[PDB]
Amino acid sequence: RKTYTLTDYLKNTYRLKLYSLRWISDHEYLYKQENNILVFNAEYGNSSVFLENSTFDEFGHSINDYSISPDGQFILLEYNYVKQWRHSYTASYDIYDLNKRQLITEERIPNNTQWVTWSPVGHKLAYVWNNDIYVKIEPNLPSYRITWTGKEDIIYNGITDWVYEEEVFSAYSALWWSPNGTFLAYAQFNDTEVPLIEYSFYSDESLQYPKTVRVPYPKAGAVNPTVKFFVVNTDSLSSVTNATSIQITAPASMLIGDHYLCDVTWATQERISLQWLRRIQNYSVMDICDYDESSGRWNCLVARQHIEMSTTGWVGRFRPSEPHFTLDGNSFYKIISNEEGYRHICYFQIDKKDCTFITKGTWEVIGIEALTSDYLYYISNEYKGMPGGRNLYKIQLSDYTKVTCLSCELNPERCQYYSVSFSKEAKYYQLRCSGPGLPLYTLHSSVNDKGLRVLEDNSALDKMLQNVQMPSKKLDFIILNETKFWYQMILPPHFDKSKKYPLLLDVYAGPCSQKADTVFRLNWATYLASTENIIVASFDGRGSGYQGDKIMHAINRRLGTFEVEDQIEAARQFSKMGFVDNKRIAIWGWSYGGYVTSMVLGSGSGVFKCGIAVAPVSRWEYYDSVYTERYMGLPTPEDNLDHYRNSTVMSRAENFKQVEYLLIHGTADDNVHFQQSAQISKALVDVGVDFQAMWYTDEDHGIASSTAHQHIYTHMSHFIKQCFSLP
Amino acid sequence: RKTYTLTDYLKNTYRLKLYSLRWISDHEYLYKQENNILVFNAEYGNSSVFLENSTFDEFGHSINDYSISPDGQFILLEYNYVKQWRHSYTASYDIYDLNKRQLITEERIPNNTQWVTWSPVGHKLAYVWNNDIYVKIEPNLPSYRITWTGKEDIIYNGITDWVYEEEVFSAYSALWWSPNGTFLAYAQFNDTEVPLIEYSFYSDESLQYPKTVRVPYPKAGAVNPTVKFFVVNTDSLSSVTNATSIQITAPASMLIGDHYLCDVTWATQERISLQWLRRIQNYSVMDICDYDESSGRWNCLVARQHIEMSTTGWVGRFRPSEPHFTLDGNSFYKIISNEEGYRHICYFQIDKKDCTFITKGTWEVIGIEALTSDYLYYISNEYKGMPGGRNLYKIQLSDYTKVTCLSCELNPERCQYYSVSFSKEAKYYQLRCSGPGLPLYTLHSSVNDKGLRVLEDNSALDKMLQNVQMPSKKLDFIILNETKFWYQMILPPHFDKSKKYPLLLDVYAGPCSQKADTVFRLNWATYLASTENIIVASFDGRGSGYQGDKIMHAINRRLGTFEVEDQIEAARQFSKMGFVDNKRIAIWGWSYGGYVTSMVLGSGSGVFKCGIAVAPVSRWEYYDSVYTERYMGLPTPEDNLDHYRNSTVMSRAENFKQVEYLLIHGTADDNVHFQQSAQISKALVDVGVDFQAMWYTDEDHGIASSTAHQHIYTHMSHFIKQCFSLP
Ligand SMILES: *[C@@H]1O[C@H](CO)[C@@H](O[C@@H]2O[C@H](CO)[C@@H](O)[C@H](O)[C@H]2NC(C)=O)[C@H](O)[C@H]1NC(C)=O
Ligand SMILES: *[C@@H]1O[C@H](CO)[C@@H](O[C@@H]2O[C@H](CO)[C@@H](O)[C@H](O)[C@H]2NC(C)=O)[C@H](O)[C@H]1NC(C)=O
Ligand SMILES: Cc1ccc(-c2c(CN)c(CC(C)C)nc(C)c2C(=O)O)cc1
Ligand SMILES: Cc1ccc(-c2c(CN)c(CC(C)C)nc(C)c2C(=O)O)cc1
Ligand SMILES: *[C@@H]1O[C@H](CO)[C@@H](O)[C@H](O)[C@H]1NC(C)=O
Ligand SMILES: *[C@@H]1O[C@H](CO)[C@@H](O)[C@H](O)[C@H]1NC(C)=O
Ligand SMILES: *[C@@H]1O[C@H](CO)[C@@H](O)[C@H](O)[C@H]1NC(C)=O
Ligand SMILES: *[C@@H]1O[C@H](CO)[C@@H](O)[C@H](O)[C@H]1NC(C)=O
Repeated sequence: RKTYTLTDYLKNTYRLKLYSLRWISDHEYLYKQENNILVFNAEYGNSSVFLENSTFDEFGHSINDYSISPDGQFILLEYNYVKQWRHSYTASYDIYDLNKRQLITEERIPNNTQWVTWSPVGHKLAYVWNNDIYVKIEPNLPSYRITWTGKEDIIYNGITDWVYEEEVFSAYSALWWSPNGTFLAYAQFNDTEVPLIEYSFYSDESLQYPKTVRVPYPKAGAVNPTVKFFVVNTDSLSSVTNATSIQITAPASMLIGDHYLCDVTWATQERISLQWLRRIQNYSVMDICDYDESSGRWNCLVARQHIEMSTTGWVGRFRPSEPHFTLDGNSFYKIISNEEGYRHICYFQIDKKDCTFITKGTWEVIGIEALTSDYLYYISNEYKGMPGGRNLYKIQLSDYTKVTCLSCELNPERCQYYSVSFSKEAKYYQLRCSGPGLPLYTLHSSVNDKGLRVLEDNSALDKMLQNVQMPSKKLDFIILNETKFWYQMILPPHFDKSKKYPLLLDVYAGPCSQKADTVFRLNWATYLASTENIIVASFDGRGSGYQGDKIMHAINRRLGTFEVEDQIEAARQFSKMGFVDNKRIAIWGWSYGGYVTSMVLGSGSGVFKCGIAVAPVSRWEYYDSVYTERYMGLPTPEDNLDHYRNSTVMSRAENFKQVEYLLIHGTADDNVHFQQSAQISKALVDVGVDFQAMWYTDEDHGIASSTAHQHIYTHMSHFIKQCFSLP
Repeated sequence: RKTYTLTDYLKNTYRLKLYSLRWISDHEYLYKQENNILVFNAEYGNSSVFLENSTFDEFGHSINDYSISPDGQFILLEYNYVKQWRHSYTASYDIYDLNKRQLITEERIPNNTQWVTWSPVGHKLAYVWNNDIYVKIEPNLPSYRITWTGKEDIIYNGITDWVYEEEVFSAYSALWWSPNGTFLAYAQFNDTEVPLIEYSFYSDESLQYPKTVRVPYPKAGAVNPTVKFFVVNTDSLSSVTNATSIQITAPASMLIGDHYLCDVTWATQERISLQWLRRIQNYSVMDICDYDESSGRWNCLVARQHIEMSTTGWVGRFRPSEPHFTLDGNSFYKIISNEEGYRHICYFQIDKKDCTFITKGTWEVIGIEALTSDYLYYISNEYKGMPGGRNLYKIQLSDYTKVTCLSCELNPERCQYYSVSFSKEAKYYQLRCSGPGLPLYTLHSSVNDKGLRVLEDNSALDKMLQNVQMPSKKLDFIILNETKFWYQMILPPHFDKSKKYPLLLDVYAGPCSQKADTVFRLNWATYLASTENIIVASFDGRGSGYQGDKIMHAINRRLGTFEVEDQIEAARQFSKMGFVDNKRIAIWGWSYGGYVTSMVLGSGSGVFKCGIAVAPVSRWEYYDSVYTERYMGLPTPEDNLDHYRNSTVMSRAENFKQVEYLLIHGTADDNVHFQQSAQISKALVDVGVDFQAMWYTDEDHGIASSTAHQHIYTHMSHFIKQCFSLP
């Protein structure tokens, strides 16, 4: 009879089995068994082996990822993985012919390649190297040289810079092929005047002098990257003339000032859609641009432009959403907030100024997952009115009121969080279920939506978790000015409502965040509840997502206000329930959570004994322009400087005398710079408040190193245990 | 009923009075009584007015410092002080005609000036601005520019670079006037190929992007600054034809490569002495150079050369000793290591190389303080064979056996640590007594060694310390391996040795250090004994100074060995004394003391429960060449690399699992770089040992900001109380 220990969490004793497959046709997907990678047939299942691992063991180098070509002829191996930022990395690449049975040696892909992608059909390659774009019409051929202007830290061709990577595209890649892989669309970013963030990287103890890393990084109000857009034709590449890309200029109302490229989506072989966002991110335009054969140019007609804007806030959850065109390319679906401020699927005609909505209600559509000619498939939180649940729906295109829930009723107790993966023409789908019970992976046919087999139900984990004393998750709401607000609690085993438990408040609370859901987790909180008998709770107040614009846009231009006040009020609500020890309530968070934590601790509320802030923001002038300005506008006297000034944690320094505070930050944090914490510490020293700090040499925003990760949770555990007088 | 508290220490409740005087001649001096400046006399006794704050009230700026021309016709005012390194700073200056107290309005000295000085007689002015040397013959006349090669962070004319400032000269100036003010000697430094240490500077929270500070700084082994030495004739300075500076080169045996200028000392109006130290600091040379009148040149004869070398260690305490010259210039005295390790005064004939010792015995002369044609005055630790005492000895130059202690018998019980300040021809002298009693300042006639008067006796401070329960101070020795090793103890008031006290070991242990002496102090240790009833102890083990080369050279090429061992053995010996709590012994230290504390905590000896390291060295390769190499040699396969690698705190990480460790470091430490501590924390993370940490944003090696100084000492108090379970 024993608990889920810290060493359990940290060491990964109770492992969570996944089921990762890559569709490659309408009928088949690839998946790993004994490392020997196989292929399954969705119809019956004569799942014969595809690529035995007695192939690449004494190939010479460590395999990291691979990529099968669409036509199925060439596996693209990947080694020398060297991570950059959250998405970016560099690596070495070699190709392996299946039909010739061997690996290619001439016209090899350079070391230090920045990104690689196959065409969507066939086997063409496109790769970025040294900031320039290259294309290989055949793997064994010499590449064609698409761009000549790439320059380390200044001109990026076909890859994003820091801020486009982290904030706009969530990808290092910036190449998009057309469907039949004829045209290659790419973006080029210019960082010329984007000031640099500089910081030290101490490296191995063998490095005598520290290295100063320098990254183009626009802090709020700074000069932003500019952006241009190009399309080249890959079927007519010459070796005796430089291939000439065609520029598609942003629409007029974008060129009038600073703007971003926020979406690229091909609709047909000869039609592409670009979405642009103004720097003041409440106005955005979609351009449909058609290819003209008799000139070789692209034409975005004025009348095909669609405008999406917001008077209450910004546009989209984080950016405008992506269109989903019909086969013929004359219409699209995309999620937009309606008149009521709730996000729903709207159906657009290229020619018309106005769309008709095909979903509605006090819930939101999370995403469009597949569009056939008979049915639209989407994910929502409609079921049981739980904004923290996810389910698969299909809309009958011939009568959109006829909607079906595919996943709702499959396993009601076990499963209320779902995501889907469709076959190439959506004839089959894999259903992934992430809680409340053990995760569950299942396969299904689109014909009857009949369940075919269980892929992975984590019975392995179940069978050995039975004799661990597990905490229960409770998920509920409280009320506030006639509005529902949701929370979750990880409750210790044998929870007794007549005992006063100490309480940790797990906060993130950034705009569109959601901490109160039905996902099952084995994390630090599990340890605190299982081992230490600490109620760890999380709460979604104002600014939180997936419940409508009224709640989401409540912190518009006013960060460090309602989302902070609301965490404090949540605590008062939790004391008022009488199973909480008033004398032992704490708060912690990472990233935006670190900022809210810090603001709550400096609030003078008196509700919180102590807290921990990991890589927090300290004032918004220190964070990147694209995120920050979305919610804060510009930091100038003409826009929002006053509130930038009023929302710093530094200005609350004196009130840290009222709490025990632990501040942790990594030194190699490229994202929220160590600066932010340096300024916190300095302000606390200046008003004479005592507190604890911990820096993590060379660690980044996730402090993800194995040893660093273990060290930090061990440090926070000790701090909380001593904060709560735990033995 | 009350004790000396942490606030008493931080807010300076009980101040030590000083009698800081400066001699203007051989009869009179100055003193800051009130804050108005007064002239004083010792001749007939009287003392009149001279200056005040309202002489320079409507001035505007607050005066940081002043300086009278030797003749007393001019006063130089120092304001706009901006500190740089340990001695270097920049400032703005104004000159008054001290006769008329009116400012010299035109041809003013430039802002941002890096050093300024009067000639030894008359009123000549030499200053350095933008790394170039300037001379003002009459304060209202235009300057003459001496050098034209000054370039920031690259060529330094008349001022030191980082390492010459910290380690060689302990000064910013590299300018030296001749006794009558005709010649201005100076040094030029070239840091062209010297690598930069780089680190972030965060500044006020207004600074959106942190600043990167770049300092030329040779770590152990790196390329060093080169040097040149010049003299220029400040009388024949024209106005139409650039000044020509005569170069005195280093002797041959130095130019074989990599050497330093470590002493510059004039002998007459036309004779100057230079001392050069090979980069391997066990071989030094002295060159004596005569000005050739029918040439304008300086000639240094090979016969006149003398050589200071050491077969068992380096030469000097931290540098070759300075020479004091008899009036004719044909004779000089300088302290060197005698035949059997002890440091004593040697008498030199300029022409021949066989010197002869005027003192001997198992004690050391600390410094030669005054020279007349009659006697020679010096300070030493002979009295009662106490390494940690200082007294003033006078030796008869005609008969070396007839020596007299001028300070020994004055106040035996109160006063065992003297320093002296002579008048410009040694007819009068001040005695500073720094302990063991309350400091006492007394003026004497040297002509008959009669005590004239008590200047300051600290009877004010004596008065209030009777209302306070003050700690006692024990100074004694222990015999280890038939050798006397000295220690000091700060013992709680009402100390009773049938109790078991917790004991903090206060450590520095650096080469030639002394933490065991007769000096009275009011510091953190005073509070710990007085209030927290903690014994604070220090111990001078192998490597400490002022007890003979045997003891001091004991760790040559062997940092992190015997000085680490001996601190551990000190604790054992203290616990074996029977009034220490074995379960509660802590260790702490700053800078080199930080390094030792850490090595001791890493040693696995099990004696220490916990410890604090502040700005420690973590491995010797990171620290500056001049200091490190002297003790370690080069970190190369053919010299002493093995020991460099054997003596890092990183390698001892595993052993910190036995102790509570607090590691503190300022992020703007130009001296001991944050790196060193970043490598400590990373090592400890990587083996998985928990520890406390604290950075100080923008503090240097001193962590000397008012607020930070308060913050750190408060933080360290909490750590020690808690480690000791003090309530
Ligand atoms: C990247 O953008 C910069 C502007 O920030 C461009 O640099 C300018 O180039 C024009 C050429 O007409 C010059 O007149 C300017 O002097 C340049 N400005 C600066 C500040 O350098 C540059 O054209 C862009 N680079 C590319 C290849 O698109
Ligand atoms: C400082 O020293 C550097 C060498 O470390 C000197 O630089 C050289 O100067 C010569 C003569 O002008 C050049 O031809 C070399 O190419 C330079 N080498 C390097 C590495 O820069 C410099 O001249 C010195 N300055 C002074 C005033 O002494
Ligand atoms: C101050 C701060 C710092 C980081 C983030 C963040 C962002 C945005 N940079 C994004 C990209 C979004 C597109 C999801 N992801 C994550 C996981 C995080 C996060 O680690 O929380 C948000 C705020
Ligand atoms: C690792 C380290 C760091 C600094 C020092 C130091 C030195 C030498 N740089 C000197 C210059 C000497 C002439 C005394 N002074 C002092 C006060 C200190 C010190 O702060 O203790 C010695 C070792
Ligand atoms: C890449 O690196 C490997 C090993 O360093 C080398 O053999 C290969 O030729 C390189 N390829 C290219 C094209 O740079
Ligand atoms: C393509 O353009 C680059 C840069 O303008 C030029 O140097 C090169 O000659 C061109 N390539 C060929 C082979 O035509
Ligand atoms: C020093 O600088 C200030 C401010 O720029 C200026 O007004 C003053 O005249 C300067 N003084 C000298 C000595 O040049
Ligand atoms: C002195 O020499 C410098 C630098 O070599 C030169 O620029 C200048 O012309 C000379 N100055 C005068 C005042 O003659």
